Amino acid sequence: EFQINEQVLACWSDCRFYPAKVTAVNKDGTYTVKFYDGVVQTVKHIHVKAFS
Amino acid sequence: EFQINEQVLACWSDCRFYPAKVTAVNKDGTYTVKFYDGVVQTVKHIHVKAFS
Repeated sequence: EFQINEQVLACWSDCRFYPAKVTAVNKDGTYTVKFYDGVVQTVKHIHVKAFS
Repeated sequence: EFQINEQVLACWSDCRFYPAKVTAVNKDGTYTVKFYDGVVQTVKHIHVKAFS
């Protein structure tokens, strides 16, 4: 699992991945993440990738 | 623009496209669409593709 303040690739509405910061790790297996533009999204662990 | 009851490809949380039925065309340039499994989503016109 990725941890708070870590960056990941998260999927946006255009079906592309962009870097997002993990702002919360939830016990249900989701993350809250925030894109560079400040847009927040809740996503399942399986739907984010490592950002390197 | 796609019309009601037409099928399109719409993006889901796994960053893949799947066929969805248009159930409403909104004046703000979005569609309500429904995937085969009955999951409903509102999406911008620019974020769906033709399904053929």
